[PDB]
Amino acid sequence: ANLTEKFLRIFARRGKSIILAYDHGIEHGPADFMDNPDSADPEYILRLARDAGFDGVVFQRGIAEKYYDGSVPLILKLNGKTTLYNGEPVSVANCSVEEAVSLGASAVGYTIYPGSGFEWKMFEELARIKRDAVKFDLPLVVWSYPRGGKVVNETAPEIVAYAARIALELGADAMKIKYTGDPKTFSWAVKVAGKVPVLMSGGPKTKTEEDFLKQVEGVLEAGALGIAVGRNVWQRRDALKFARALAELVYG
Amino acid sequence: ANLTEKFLRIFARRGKSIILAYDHGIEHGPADFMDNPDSADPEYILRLARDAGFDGVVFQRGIAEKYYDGSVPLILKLNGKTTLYNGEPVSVANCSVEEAVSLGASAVGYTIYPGSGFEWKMFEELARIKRDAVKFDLPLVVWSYPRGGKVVNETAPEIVAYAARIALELGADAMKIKYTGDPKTFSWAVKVAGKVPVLMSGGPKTKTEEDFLKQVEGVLEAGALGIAVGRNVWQRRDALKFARALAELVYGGK
Amino acid sequence: ANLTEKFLRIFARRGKSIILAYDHGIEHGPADFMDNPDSADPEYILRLARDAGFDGVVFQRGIAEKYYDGSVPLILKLNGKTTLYNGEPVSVANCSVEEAVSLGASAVGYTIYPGSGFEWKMFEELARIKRDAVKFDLPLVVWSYPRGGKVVNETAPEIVAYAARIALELGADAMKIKYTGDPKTFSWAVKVAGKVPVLMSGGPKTKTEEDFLKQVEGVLEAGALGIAVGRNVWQRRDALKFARALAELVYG
Amino acid sequence: ANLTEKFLRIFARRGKSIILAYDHGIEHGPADFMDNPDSADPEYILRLARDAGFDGVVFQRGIAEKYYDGSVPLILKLNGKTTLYNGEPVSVANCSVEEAVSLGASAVGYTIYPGSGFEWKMFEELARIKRDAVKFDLPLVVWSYPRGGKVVNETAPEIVAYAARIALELGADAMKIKYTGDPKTFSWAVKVAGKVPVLMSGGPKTKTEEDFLKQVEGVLEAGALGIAVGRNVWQRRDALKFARALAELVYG
Amino acid sequence: ANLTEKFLRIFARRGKSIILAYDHGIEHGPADFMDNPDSADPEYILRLARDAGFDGVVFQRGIAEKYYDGSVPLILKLNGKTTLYNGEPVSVANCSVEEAVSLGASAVGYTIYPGSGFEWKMFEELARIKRDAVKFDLPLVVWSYPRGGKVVNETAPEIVAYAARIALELGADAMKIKYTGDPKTFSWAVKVAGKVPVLMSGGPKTKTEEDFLKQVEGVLEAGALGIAVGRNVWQRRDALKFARALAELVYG
Repeated sequence: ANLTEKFLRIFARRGKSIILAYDHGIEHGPADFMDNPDSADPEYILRLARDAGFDGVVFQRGIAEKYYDGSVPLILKLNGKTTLYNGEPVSVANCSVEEAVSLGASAVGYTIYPGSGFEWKMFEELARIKRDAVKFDLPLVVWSYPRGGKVVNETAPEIVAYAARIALELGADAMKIKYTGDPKTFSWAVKVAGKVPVLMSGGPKTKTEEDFLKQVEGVLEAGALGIAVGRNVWQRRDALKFARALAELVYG
Repeated sequence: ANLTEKFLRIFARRGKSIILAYDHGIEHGPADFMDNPDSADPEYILRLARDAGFDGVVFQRGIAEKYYDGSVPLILKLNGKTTLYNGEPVSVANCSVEEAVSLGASAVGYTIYPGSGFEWKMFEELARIKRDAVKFDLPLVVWSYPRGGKVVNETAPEIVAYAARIALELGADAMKIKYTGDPKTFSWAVKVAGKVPVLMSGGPKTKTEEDFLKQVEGVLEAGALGIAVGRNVWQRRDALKFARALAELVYGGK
Repeated sequence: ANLTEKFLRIFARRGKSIILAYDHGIEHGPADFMDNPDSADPEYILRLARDAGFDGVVFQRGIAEKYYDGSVPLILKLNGKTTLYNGEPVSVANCSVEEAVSLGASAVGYTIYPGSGFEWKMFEELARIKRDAVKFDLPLVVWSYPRGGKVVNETAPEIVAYAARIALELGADAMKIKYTGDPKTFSWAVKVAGKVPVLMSGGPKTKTEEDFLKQVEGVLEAGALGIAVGRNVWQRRDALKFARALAELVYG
Repeated sequence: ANLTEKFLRIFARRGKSIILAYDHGIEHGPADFMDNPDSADPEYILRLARDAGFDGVVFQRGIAEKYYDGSVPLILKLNGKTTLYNGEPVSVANCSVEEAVSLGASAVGYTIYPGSGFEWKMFEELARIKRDAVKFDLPLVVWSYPRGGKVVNETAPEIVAYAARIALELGADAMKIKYTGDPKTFSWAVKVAGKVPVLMSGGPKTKTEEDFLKQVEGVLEAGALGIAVGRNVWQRRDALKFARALAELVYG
Repeated sequence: ANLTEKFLRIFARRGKSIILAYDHGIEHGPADFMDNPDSADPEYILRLARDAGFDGVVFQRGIAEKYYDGSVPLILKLNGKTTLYNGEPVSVANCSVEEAVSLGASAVGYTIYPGSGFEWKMFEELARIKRDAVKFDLPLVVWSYPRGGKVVNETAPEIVAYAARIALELGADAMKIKYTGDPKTFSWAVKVAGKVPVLMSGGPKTKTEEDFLKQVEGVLEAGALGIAVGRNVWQRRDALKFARALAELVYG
């Protein structure tokens, strides 16, 4: 019945949460995998998530189908788009909740781009996916990324706050949003999200491992549930060491 | 069978009606919530509606799902769009009548933008929602907001009158429209709406509490069923006192 | 089985037909109602149609649902658009044949705009509606109004003729088209309609009552089944009187 | 099972075929009916087809529904557009295979415009119609008319050849294409069509009847199954004479 | 259950694979068939595939339906577009997995154009097709061709790599991508494809047969499963002899 609660049981048993994000292959393509070549291998990602004690991984259906082994809770990211694309931002489902269920997913993921000239297309589709999520008792995790239209600065405190509120209004049981850069403004985003837990979208690799930790601590001060981190772990050679330190910070 | 009657029974037992609108989170975003921070909390809105003696609240499905507790009749607002959006005005359903039913809604809401380059998209979708509203015996409340195309002044008396008529034509069992600024032109809108009750869309916060009371006054003079108010209540620090003021005005009782 | 015959039996028992059109509330808005304020009231329209001895009324579903009382045969106009709209002409269904049936309609109506950039959109939807009309045994009345694309003069004899032929080709059991201004060219439109009866679209209120009556005689001379009249009746203060004059002319 | 064979059995019992095309009322409008006024009457067209010994007629659903009497095999042309239209060429179905079946059709017809900015819309819809044609055991006749995009000269030999091949690729059981003007290049179009029989699209009424009869002779020797002729028969005052001379030539 | 394995069993019994591609009739049209006229005949293609000992053929549904005889495993290419088309690249299904099954296909094929302004349209459709492929136990082969948007050089190593990764992400069980021109960059594409086998898209006729075989060599060094070759076999007057050479090289 309560899907936020189901999400928390599964992805935040310790009261905070670290998700290893891995939809990069479609969203950005494989170029970033070159810094740490093993990252192109989804098997490595599963081992990495498990060895670091993380709460979950995010796979596109193709990766889930060919590689998922049940060893770490899965969020199946249902839509995806490429950076090669030049239109108004849009990302459509390449899979379904029902198929995610049969692949052993514990939750489903969907990106919206509020403000886009295609914002309606994603809301329309989200309606079906939200309905399916409830039907299959799978928490819906919304990546809420305002982009297009009037959006100029994506990390502006008013834009991140709008992102968080939109996700709540649309039925998200958990959400993933960009960091504002400082914990005071980010906590307003966290507040307007209400009962719905907020994960920080990790983003591009930071100059040092130190800068990222400082961000993560900011996020926690603000009251977020934790982080959904991709590049900033698996793009690094010392992925597991750095992952473990992310664990110590977030969990203890 | 008669859904306007069902709406009136539920949302206007006293013969007039106040609805506490709260779809703002999606439509405008959370910035407005800063003036009175508790307004960001839907639990506060439910208490506020109940404590003021209001007839209902309007929630988007997400808020309804996570917060609705059955303590005040609910209109589930089915579609929503953002102000970040720049195209021809369009607002698509993010939920369904069937789901609204299971969330305890007593009515459903839907916005149309007559005149928009996308007007057909909303009419197309309203056809399905209207059919579902009848099927689930849930009154359909239409927010009728002419915008785009030839519309320049939204509160023009001819535009508000068109808005009211369009809602009636398309099957609204109750409607919500912008005020013209004066009761004589607004009553023409109310007249062309015929059997379908008209609620005034509250709008942006007025310089003073009494500016808004004067508007409501005129709205009642015109023969409207009442008001769907959002900001002008919950953006104020003294939301209950002022809500209670509106309640004295609208339910009168002389 | 034969829907044109069903239409004639219901809407033309006297061998000719007058329909009181009342979809104007959506199409043009309520400004026209100001000349004769009672016309804003659909109850007045029903009384007017009945007292004049007319054959039917045309309502949008909202008006049918709230006001229709079975006292005059109903054509439920399925689609509608506004004059506030600025794009390529398009009008989509806001209701269905199945619902019209349950509201006591005796026929359904649908506008197409041949030549529009959106002509395909209406043809696509007409396919579904025509199929439904046959299924529910409800005659389909097609308002055939070439507009957009290459159309410059809507009352041009070649354009009205095309309009009439398109309606026949697409499955209309009865049609409504604009008058050419003279009975010679209008009778070519009537001729290309073949077995499908043609009603004249009444149009904007004429300078004098006699101007209109003379158009109606032209229409009848050309072999049309009659008129679908709106404003030219209900926009006048003497609606019933003038309606009764129209009845004497058309029914004989 | 084999629909090309069923087509040949019904529309080419003599081993060649003449189809009397009559979708012109929607495609071009009724202006061409003026040269020979009876041609506006579908009843005349059925008599004409039968009296000339032709194999079939092509009707839009409206004309089929109101006029078809089972006296000559029918190809129900499913889609139609107008010349008033100005956008990228598109023609959508205004009817269905299932309804065609119930109207006594022996085959169904569908136009595609390869190259059009809307080419995808027609291929999408063709998929459904092809599936339906197989399901109802009704041969699919594809009018293949490259238009829009890069197409400048429609009767260019490479364009007509492309048109033929596309029809074969998409599932046509018989096809209708424009003549190149000479039997050498037209027989390459016929060759790339493979097992799928090719009918020449008749086109605008030729200056002189011999001008048409020659096209016919070149089409036949190029190895086409025959002709789908409209205006070049029914626009003529000597309609039945020419049709009977067209027959003697096609059937040998 | 495992569709990649089913694909390998059927199309790569020898551990490597040669597919004879023949969707060109729609994609490019019949002009290329002129160099070796027998190539226009699908019967010749089947004979050619079989006599060369190849693993399969790719047909569009129309060709499969009229010509497929079960003599060589079939991949039914579900979507197709023309070169006459000028818009943002898009190719929609003209057929279905269910129909492919009944035509004796052993796999289904679908093209995506990542980067296109219409990329979402194909991802949307791929979702349905992928689901159908799993349901009917037919391996999905994805032609992954970045085009439109930001794509300028299609054979750029980063673009081909992205192509490969997207195919994996979306659920491809085997994929077909363009060669980079050198085996070092092509093997990065092969690596990011992970468990999903990669076939080289053959492409346009090479200046010399030698140039083609050295590209094939490259492809094999890079660790690809083999080649999907069309024009480079069947456009050659000595098709069979050269095909029998391609065999020798690929299978050892």
